[PDB]
Amino acid sequence: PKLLNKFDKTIKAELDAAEKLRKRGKIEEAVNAFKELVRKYPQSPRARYGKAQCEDDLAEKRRSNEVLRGAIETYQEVASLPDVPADLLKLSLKRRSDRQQFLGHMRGSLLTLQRLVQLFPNDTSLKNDLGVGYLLIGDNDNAKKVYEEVLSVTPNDGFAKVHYGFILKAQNKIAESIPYLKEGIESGDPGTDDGRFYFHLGDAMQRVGNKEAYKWYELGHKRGHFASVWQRSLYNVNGLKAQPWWTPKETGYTELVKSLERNWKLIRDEGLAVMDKAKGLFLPEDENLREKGDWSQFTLWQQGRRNENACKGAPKTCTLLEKFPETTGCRRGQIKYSIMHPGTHVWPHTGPTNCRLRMHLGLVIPKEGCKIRCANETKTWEEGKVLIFDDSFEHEVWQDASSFRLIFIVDVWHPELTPQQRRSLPA
Ligand SMILES: O=C(O)CCC(=O)C(=O)O
Repeated sequence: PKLLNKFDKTIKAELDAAEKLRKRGKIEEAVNAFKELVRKYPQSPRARYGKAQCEDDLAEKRRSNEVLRGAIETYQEVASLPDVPADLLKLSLKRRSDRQQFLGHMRGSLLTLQRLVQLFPNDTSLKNDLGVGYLLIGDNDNAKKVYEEVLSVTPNDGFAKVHYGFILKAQNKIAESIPYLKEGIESGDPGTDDGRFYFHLGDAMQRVGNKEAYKWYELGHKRGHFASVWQRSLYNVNGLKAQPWWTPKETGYTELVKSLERNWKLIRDEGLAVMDKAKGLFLPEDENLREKGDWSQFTLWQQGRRNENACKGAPKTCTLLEKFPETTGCRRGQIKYSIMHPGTHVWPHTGPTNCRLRMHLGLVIPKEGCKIRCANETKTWEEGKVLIFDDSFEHEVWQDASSFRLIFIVDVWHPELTPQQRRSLPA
């Protein structure tokens, strides 16, 4: 790196020393070092970069946002100093942009990336990063405009390609997006080996019915992005038994299964009564996972918090679940009624965590046409009986019956999580 300017050049013995007290883990000595040099050598750009770098790490150690803000201003100050090395300038502002992104000053970071591109119009790597600035604030139109400029000069930049495909996919151009995602990943370009882009590729493919997408999930696994080709949840705890379908006995939560099966008509009636007397408390489910049809849910507990307004509506049922904190205390689950109507298709998808099991109590199940697949096994519900699967495995759902299907969904902690784990995990 061209990081010693003439202005700064002639202090290297002193400059280098500050670098040693930092590199030795004595940033406190090191921070205070450079500061004097700012006093002593005020215009040195390298004297001001190091300052920022000291307090940047000083912020890492103290884990302090406020301190880090200090460093962000100081990285900037480098850029004001006159007669600065280009290599050094780039370094300080790139880091500023990133530390700003870290703290969530997304538009502030975008503003810095805008500068960096004015100052290095032939650095396509910075144009790439600018595109990310735009995505991070929601301006996909300008992000699209950026990757098109890159790709017009750099036809084969895979970073630009995978982001370009993301963007297309996000504008509902699913099929156009797939070759971009494939080519950008295949390039192995830096930044393309990202779990996010296998996810969107395989999704897109699944949504255009191309079978080749499991190949890509399987690769994401062998790259470490997915627990397996089927188990693709993000927030995971290692060493939890991973199987798609479970039985009551296998989970140990047999008392819960029994309360549910045995009082099932009561659970049904209180949901059926909400459909009648307050249809509005069923909200539509994920429009993103709903290919077509009518699919709605009525939540009682979300992430171990009882919706108090909802237990007024189905009171005995809430009373029943109070006896079972493996579910009501599942900070990584919900407890909800779910109604699917004819002509509904739920795209393949997985849940966010392997730290819960999903139980489904059948309440109103048409005698034909409702099925659910989890990994390679497809099954159907029975009124009054309970299914259990690990919704961190890809699952998919169809409603091709002639009347409505109502179920009751009940998340439990994954049975192998210990008490201290259940207490400590964030939701
Ligand atoms: O309501 C349903 O049948 C869909 C369930 C589902 O996709 C899920 O439980 O994660």
